[PDB]
Amino acid sequence: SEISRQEFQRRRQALVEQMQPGSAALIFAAPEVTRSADSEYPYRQNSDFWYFTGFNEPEAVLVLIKSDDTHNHSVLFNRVRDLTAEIWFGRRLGQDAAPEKLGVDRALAFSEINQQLYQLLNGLDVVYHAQGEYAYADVIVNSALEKLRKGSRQNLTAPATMIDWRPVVHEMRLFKSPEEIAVLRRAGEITAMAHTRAMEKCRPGMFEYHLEGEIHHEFNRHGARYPSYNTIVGSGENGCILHYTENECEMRDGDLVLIDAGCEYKGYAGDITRTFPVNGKFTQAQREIYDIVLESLETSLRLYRPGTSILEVTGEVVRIMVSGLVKLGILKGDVDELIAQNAHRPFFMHGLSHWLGLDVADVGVYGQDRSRILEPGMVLTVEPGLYIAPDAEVPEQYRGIGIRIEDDIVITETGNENLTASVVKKPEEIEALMVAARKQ
Amino acid sequence: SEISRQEFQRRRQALVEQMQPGSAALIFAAPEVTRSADSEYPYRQNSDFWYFTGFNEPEAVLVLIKSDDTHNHSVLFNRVRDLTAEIWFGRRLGQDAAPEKLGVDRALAFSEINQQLYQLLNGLDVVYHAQGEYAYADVIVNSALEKLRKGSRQNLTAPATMIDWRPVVHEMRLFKSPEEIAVLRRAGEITAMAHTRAMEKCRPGMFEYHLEGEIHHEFNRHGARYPSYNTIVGSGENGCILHYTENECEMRDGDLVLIDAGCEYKGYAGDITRTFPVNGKFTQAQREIYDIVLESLETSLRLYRPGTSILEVTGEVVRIMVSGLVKLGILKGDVDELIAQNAHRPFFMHGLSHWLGLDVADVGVYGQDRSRILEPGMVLTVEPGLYIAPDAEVPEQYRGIGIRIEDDIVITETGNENLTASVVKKPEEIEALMVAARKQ
Amino acid sequence: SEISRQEFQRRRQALVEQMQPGSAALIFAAPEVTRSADSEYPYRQNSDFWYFTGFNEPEAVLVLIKSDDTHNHSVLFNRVRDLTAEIWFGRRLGQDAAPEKLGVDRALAFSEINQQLYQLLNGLDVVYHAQGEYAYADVIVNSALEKLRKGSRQNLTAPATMIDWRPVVHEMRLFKSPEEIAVLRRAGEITAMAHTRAMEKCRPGMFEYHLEGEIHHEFNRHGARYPSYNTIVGSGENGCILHYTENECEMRDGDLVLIDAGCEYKGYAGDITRTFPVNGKFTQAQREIYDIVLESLETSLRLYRPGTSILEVTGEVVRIMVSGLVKLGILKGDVDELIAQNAHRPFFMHGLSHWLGLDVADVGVYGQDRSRILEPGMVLTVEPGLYIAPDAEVPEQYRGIGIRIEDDIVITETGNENLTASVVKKPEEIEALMVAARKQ
Amino acid sequence: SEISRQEFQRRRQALVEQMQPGSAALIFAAPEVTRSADSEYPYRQNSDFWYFTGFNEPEAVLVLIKSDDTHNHSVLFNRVRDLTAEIWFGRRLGQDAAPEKLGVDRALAFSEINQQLYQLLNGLDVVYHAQGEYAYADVIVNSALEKLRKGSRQNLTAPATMIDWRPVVHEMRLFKSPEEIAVLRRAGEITAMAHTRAMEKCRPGMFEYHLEGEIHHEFNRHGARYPSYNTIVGSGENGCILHYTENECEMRDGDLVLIDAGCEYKGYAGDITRTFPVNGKFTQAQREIYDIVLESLETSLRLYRPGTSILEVTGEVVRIMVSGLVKLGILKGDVDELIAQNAHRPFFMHGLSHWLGLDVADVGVYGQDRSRILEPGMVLTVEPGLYIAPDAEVPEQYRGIGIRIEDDIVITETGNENLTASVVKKPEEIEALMVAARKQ
Ligand SMILES: [Cl-]
Ligand SMILES: [Cl-]
Ligand SMILES: [Cl-]
Ligand SMILES: [Cl-]
Ligand SMILES: [Mn+2]
Ligand SMILES: [Mn+2]
Ligand SMILES: [Mn+2]
Ligand SMILES: [Mn+2]
Ligand SMILES: [Mn+2]
Ligand SMILES: [Mn+2]
Ligand SMILES: [Mn+2]
Ligand SMILES: [Mn+2]
Repeated sequence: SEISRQEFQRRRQALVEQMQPGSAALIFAAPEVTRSADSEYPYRQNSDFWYFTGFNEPEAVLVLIKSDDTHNHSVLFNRVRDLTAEIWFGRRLGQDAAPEKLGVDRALAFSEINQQLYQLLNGLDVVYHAQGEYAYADVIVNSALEKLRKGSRQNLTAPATMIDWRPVVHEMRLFKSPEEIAVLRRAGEITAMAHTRAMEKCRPGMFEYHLEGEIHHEFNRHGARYPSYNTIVGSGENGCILHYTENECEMRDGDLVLIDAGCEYKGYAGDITRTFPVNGKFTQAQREIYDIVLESLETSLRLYRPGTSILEVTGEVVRIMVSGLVKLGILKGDVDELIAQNAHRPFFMHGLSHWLGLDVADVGVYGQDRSRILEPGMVLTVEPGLYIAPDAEVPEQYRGIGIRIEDDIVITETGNENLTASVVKKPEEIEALMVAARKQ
Repeated sequence: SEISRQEFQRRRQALVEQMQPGSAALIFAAPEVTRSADSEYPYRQNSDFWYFTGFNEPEAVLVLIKSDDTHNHSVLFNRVRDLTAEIWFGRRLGQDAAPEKLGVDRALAFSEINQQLYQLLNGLDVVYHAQGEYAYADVIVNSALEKLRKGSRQNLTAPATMIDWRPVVHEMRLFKSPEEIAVLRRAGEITAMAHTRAMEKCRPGMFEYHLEGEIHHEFNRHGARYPSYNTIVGSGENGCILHYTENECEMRDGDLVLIDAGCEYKGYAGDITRTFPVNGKFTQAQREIYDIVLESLETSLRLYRPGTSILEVTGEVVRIMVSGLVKLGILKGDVDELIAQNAHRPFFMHGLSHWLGLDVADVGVYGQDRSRILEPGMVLTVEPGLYIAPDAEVPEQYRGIGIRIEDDIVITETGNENLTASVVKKPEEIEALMVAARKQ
Repeated sequence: SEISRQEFQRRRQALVEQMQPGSAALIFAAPEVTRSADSEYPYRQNSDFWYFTGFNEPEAVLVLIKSDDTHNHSVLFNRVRDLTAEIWFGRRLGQDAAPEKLGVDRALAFSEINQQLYQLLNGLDVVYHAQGEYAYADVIVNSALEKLRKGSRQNLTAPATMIDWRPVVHEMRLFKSPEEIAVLRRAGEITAMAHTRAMEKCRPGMFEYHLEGEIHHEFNRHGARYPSYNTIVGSGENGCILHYTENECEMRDGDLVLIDAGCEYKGYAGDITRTFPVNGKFTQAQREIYDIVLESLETSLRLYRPGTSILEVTGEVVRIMVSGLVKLGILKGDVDELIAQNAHRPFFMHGLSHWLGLDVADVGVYGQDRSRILEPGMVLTVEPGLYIAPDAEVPEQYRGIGIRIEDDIVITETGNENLTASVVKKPEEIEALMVAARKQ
Repeated sequence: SEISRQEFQRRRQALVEQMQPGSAALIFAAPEVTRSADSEYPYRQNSDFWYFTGFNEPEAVLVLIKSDDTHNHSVLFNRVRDLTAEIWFGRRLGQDAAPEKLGVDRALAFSEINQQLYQLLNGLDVVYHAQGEYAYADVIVNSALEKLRKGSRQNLTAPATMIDWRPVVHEMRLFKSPEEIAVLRRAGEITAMAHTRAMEKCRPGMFEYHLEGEIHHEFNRHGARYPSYNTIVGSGENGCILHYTENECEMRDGDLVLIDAGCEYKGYAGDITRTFPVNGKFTQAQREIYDIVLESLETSLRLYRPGTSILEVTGEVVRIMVSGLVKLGILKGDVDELIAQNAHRPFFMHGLSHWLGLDVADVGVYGQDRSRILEPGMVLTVEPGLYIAPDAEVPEQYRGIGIRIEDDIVITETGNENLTASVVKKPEEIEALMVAARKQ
């Protein structure tokens, strides 16, 4: 599953539909990024630029011109064909091939952007520009507008109105097409296979980074070359650090390991967390905490649907957590009073859910306290956790346990679809999986 | 093998030895780098900062103060301990533990750098600063000097002399310690194992990126989490693109595949290229080009020693290449005249060798045309190649063949040591390896 | 005559009337400007900021908030009262006194602008900001918007729309109130007195700068402390340089002197040019050129009225000039053909008229080729000139003559009012004035 | 008196003498400065650039190249001749005429600076650059060094050492040549004539700015077109504000007026303060304060000589002030104890002396607490004052009196020469001068 040229075109048209007549929208590619000295990190296109193009080159700018309510057209600035640069560094789309390949009306050399952009903006009323997104983009836009402002003797005029297109575009991204959902479904499947693999490979004495290796290899084999975020493999006390990415420790017999890892497939993020015993068997204490987190996730999966909210479902999770922690003696007091005091917060200190898409922590308005009413097409994670610090004032057997369990879902007309349920999470199923692997 | 605290300390002392009395050297950590939106790329420390610290955090600055010819001391600015930031994002060394851990005299919070740096520079004659390396560093240094310049009424004075320490430090890095050579030897071994694996796994129908996956997994399993540069897997015509990193094509029965890949192990780069038949058997045409590149490499490995140069060895390679290309009818004319015309350049268009170390294309002065006389302790690659474009005006059977073969060596008292000879390169040995793998 | 608090308030209200509901307009003061080292030039307030405040301090920002269509209010950020800074550098208005003094609703310390501005913009739909006017202003505005964009978890939201208020405000400035016209009338009178003085003082052997001295002294004595632009005193060949401000030469018996000088009175510019003989008597050649320029000015003054344009009146001037130059043998050919060839341009190379107000070359849209139809309330200069270079291919007696004659006018319902006719320009009147002065 | 080409050349050579072999010094002109919109302030050349050139254009850079200990040469970058730009804006020196006019070896177009500067710096060991003086200069220098650093394949090398030339040049400026002293002597005479004029013109009912007008006119008539700093005319309570420049008040019968004003003559500053009765007669209270300030100045003028210091002479002044204030009941207690408590500071809160030269507050190292030992050739002001605030807790008759009296001196072998004693300061002489003027 992928996103095709015609869909990128529909998206451009949908933006144009929302634009004022006599306007242009400017969407800039990501800069290349230094890793060390003359070596660069593998290129990652800006998500918004990608959303409108599927074009994976730097030094590119998409310009959507809405001349009036019936007439509009698109211009791409992109790197020129150049035999020598291409022999050295890779093929470039160039100007001749871009209109057919991408479905844009015209293509111009990026080297000419300062000579040409002001001409495209001249006489327009509105420019849509994500001011502050990139310095290099701001320089180009500001220079063009300055030429126009100062060019009255050449009969030039600048658009006086600049609108940030990010709110409009991010609202677009928040609601996935069926094609996007298909891509995300595949990202979920790939990511789940990687997590299953990690559980089947994990043995005491392996390093945390070994599981990262297994996961990344599995992503790659299905054509997801890169993770969507830096893989977290937190064993023992490291599981209590939320974005632990050092992954440097030897995994101990008797500890849990928390793996938060997700692929990037055709630009879209998977995002799964599973926590499991390094030795394949939960201790009683580990199981007692695990059961609370799992009940939290299972209840959330039953509840998530159009018409509820992240805030509302979070309330149910908080009650499950406080109730369970009281039962174990980690919290003490009346459940309702403890809920009113947000007494869970030392142990569950992050959000239950974030949007998911071209970014793992995806764009889109949540509403105050994530109260926005859910609707079909929204894609989000569900990631309850409990983290009991090594020095927590709690019964000793619970100290140093960090557990999170995370699935990716899409809101549907009738509830939700779980994209990541193909990797097990019931503790008996985790144990069975690991027992079977450990016998081989 | 690794680099220890005491070696980082020796390096600091060696720099101090070269500094003027009444001076301070300022060495800044790399900034964190955005991948997309709120996600960052895995952190890569600045090589020079790493060279003097082995410290893998951002927002850190090493200050070496040489008060006079006998008295000197070190101050580290680094991120403070903070419970909440650490629960979220990972452990921090902090100020209390840094002096013992890193072997620095004093540690201060990075948040206080603007309040403290000018006080350390006050009254000194010279500041050593890599101006232009990082914007954030320049801002900090310029602000401190400005406070001093403008602070005469507070009895403050700025050092009037600013010296770029990069030439001195890069000359240090150019000559490896035995401990560095041991690390590089391990990087070579790890990298060679990965290349052997790629040859043993490669089958027609696999994608180029599948071999990247095998390689990266092998790096990881030996504790080299990241590659030292973006992996190149160029099959068929893609082999004729030097830094081809798309790795997106299905590998065809009958094509060669060129793999240029290297691990990063304790900060140090491996860097190997092997080219081999996708189907395990060189065609006659492929073998004829391969033999010339291999002879070029083998001769270079015999010749590299103290007292010669990259330029001198390159001359021998150019003769081998021109001679071989004349024999095959790719070039036509007198060998000596063709050499004088640099007639090889359409087919071998890059350098034979680069320095290797904390950066894959390592720091250090080459001399004009890479004429610098080689000495023991220098580490460099040897990477002849021939690239015959799909549309080259040559006998048709050679079109679309890209071959490079690359080893990493260290110059010794008696010649050189090859760090990467544990992955095969003789064509009969490549074929034997692949035949054996293909039977399993 | 001056501009009062109530008028500044009317202007603010007129801007608010044009703003969208749910918006704020930000108007920034001019920065102080270095002359040399620690000395600054005399402060000149930004014209737009002045237009809305009459407030002559730096580090000030006017914020007009239009909450909805009935409710609006104003906030001034300005420098705090500070005993020590004031003993040293001068009195400051401060926050307590500003609301009554300026007629703003609230005043806050400029030192708090970053802590407060984002709070004022939070939740608004539109921000009006002159992007690119001042770097320091852009930094403040961009920082506020960034805080809002990134502050969703604190329930903050940025206005997505930024509108340049300069076109609206400049259109306001283009049409003067009766009170503005009274101020400009006084500026014209002061400026005319200065020019009369220069003619009465001028003698061969005086330096060009001596006339500058007389002029500036006259401005000062009427309470116009500063000129509105750098005074031009171009004698002989220097008269052929349009913005000659060196004023360094000894004025020669037999040369003309061209003086272009204007006061700044309560923020408003006078702008007069007179050219006259250094020795009090035009030569025949000087008179012949002078007569053409004077006829050009006199005709323009008869013609300027509502319903014509600068372009239209310029056409009449071009015919007068070409006709006169043909008569003298400076141009050769058919007048209509010469007009069609713009043959006047080597000798009259600048515009006939510019707008006049808070800036000497005042703000406001001219239309293509200055074709905008004139309306009552517009204020403009009328400044024909002829400049015959020392090496021009013309009858020798005309070489090195530079003549311009410039008056300031206001368009009225019935034509125009000349604000600067109280300094003579008829050649016989110039000669009479100078003869009378030279006898004293 | 002026500074000639040969002296500018001697200065360049004196700098070169102090430079390391294999180095270049870069001295940049001041940028033009906006007053409002398209109008600029009158150009003021950077003092250091002026010191080495006497060249009054922007977009100019002096480059002094010291190839080795015997060979050196100079290159000027400056604006090209351009007929059209010159007709519009003024004559330019250009490249052809600059070598002879300025005594530099070569001149190049400023438009070519980026193409040429790196070529001049290539292979040098040291660059002398005033980092942070001007943004535009830093951009040019940083760009050149970056080209060199990155140009090893083009056999380019950057100087690794950057030295701020300001300390060396400012030490040069601190010691005046006889020719500089002659210019400063004339500046003192011009400035004194202006102050005499102000005293002779002052009448109750005139505005403070009227005296500014008289002063500026007098500067101009002697060929000092501009003041060296913004003129201060502080009458009554305004005299208690140190840099009062509003000069907006009507001068009252019975008040003092303090005038601090100085011309700029051939780049050099005069700097005189005189305080006198608006009505020509000191009141008893005014005289009592005046006498203390005058005794302070007269004693300072007797004492200033080689071998003492500003700090030492200040001690004598503090004793005079404390003694006098005790006598009048403004201070109460033991004189020595009051001195130890710095009890004078509420009334005399500024320094007695600053260096004087191309800047009014001239460059040069003062030493801690201005303790540097004075030597012949140093030029400084002597400016005791007493300022009794309107609300001071002192006998009522002294409230609102601000008095300063300031002369400019040059340290000589035998003491000092007073450059400004030609304007009176003894109270009986002030009264006589004013009485005589008031009778006319
Ligand atoms: Cl391009
Ligand atoms: Cl910190
Ligand atoms: Cl403030
Ligand atoms: Cl130029
Ligand atoms: Mn998540
Ligand atoms: Mn996650
Ligand atoms: Mn290599
Ligand atoms: Mn390589
Ligand atoms: Mn004008
Ligand atoms: Mn004018
Ligand atoms: Mn002074
Ligand atoms: Mn003074």
